[PDB]
Amino acid sequence: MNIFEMLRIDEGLRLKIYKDTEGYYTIGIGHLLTKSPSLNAAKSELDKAIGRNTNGVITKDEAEKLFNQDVDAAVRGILRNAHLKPVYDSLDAVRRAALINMVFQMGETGVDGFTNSLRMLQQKRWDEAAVNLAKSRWYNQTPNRAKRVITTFRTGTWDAYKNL
Repeated sequence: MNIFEMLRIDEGLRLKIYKDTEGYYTIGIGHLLTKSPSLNAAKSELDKAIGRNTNGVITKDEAEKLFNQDVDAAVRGILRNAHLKPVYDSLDAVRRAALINMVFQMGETGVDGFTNSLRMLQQKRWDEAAVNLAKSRWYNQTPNRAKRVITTFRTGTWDAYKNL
């Protein structure tokens, strides 16, 4: 299991514009297009991203290309963020995958707000961190996914995804 297979399980794959859990226009493997309510704005962002007239539809290869970009960008964002970098650097390879999963879903800004949990992870207080992470809007809104990520931080194994 790796970050790519993990996110592929969490986000799914859709080749036509769809609305995400928050109701925003998305395509491919969780590639947020826009928070704007306009499908037109979304198709526009889509075409700009792929470099062609897509007409709201992309191929598998195109979805995977976006996906490769998004993962790279998530990693690079964590590395540049003064709050996140130190946590990431302190973690083992599996747990790093868990942080990248949060960043990909909720952005740097979204995660950078889990201050207390981040401190706990840094300290390697796994159980405590698992409990603190669960006291979040994130967990209340996307409980199944949040549980998988949380288990991942708690155990340092891919058990929650071996299921799936």
